[PDB]
Amino acid sequence: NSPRIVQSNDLTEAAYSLSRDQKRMLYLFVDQIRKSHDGICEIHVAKYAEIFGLTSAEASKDIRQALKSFAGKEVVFYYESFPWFIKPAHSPSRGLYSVHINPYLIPFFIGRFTQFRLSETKEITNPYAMRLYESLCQYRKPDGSGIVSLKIDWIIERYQLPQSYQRMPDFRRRFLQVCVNEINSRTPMRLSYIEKKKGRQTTHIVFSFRDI
DNA sequence: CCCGGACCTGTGACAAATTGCCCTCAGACGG
DNA sequence: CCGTCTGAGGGCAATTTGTCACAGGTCCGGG
Ligand SMILES: [Mg+2]
Ligand SMILES: [Mg+2]
Ligand SMILES: [Mg+2]
Ligand SMILES: [Mg+2]
Ligand SMILES: [Mg+2]
Ligand SMILES: [Mg+2]
Repeated sequence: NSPRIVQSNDLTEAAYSLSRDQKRMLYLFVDQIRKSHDGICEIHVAKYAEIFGLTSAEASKDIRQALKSFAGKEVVFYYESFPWFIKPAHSPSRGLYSVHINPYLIPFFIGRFTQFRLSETKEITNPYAMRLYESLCQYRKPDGSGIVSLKIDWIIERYQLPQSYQRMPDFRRRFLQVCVNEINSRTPMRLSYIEKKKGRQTTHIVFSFRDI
């Protein structure tokens, strides 16, 4: 009943490492850009706080640190690499931020597409669970269900999981179980899965889901 | 044969990072 | 001018995320 995010599958499937707060800002950029090619977006502290139920102070802290942490971050489309920002962010007015997204990213944002309402993701905390929920939406049916098999090496490459999750028991305990639990507790989706094996190695995860 | 070895699992510890909270004080504005 | 609503700073303890040692399973093959 809330803003409807839509994005090219190329972003859903891109390789990058962003925090929760950065991904939150990124949804509004994609929304602003889409409602129109200069790459200039803006974020208001007082509106961000209302959208995500934060105080003005903690809103200010999240934006500021998110913004300075974009520096040096890059995005790869499988491959081709780009910087997100081509100028530091800056504040012309108190409570207002202005940002310069790489105009070469515009066609990767708007294209074979993914869509969800912002209320679906705004309570998720772990950013890897946000990645997972975006990739499942890419396969959702009008009625709200789907089934998809994701390869483990591709999950590790695209979501840029940290090195110790290449050991399968650590992958299970700290990524897979936590993110399925968040989705089931924080979104209107109800998710289950099963592991596919080849010899002793586990190679894919097969996800099934329906809507509440 | 049958050991050492190369694989695989899960769990207990600890280290590093993130969470929502709390308090201070100056900016912008309007009555 | 000043009182109030903001937000830009400085911090906190409680949880979560990231890493690795060690117990305990299987199957393989040469000396
Ligand atoms: Mg992280
Ligand atoms: Mg925060
Ligand atoms: Mg023995
Ligand atoms: Mg093996
Ligand atoms: Mg025992
Ligand atoms: Mg043994």
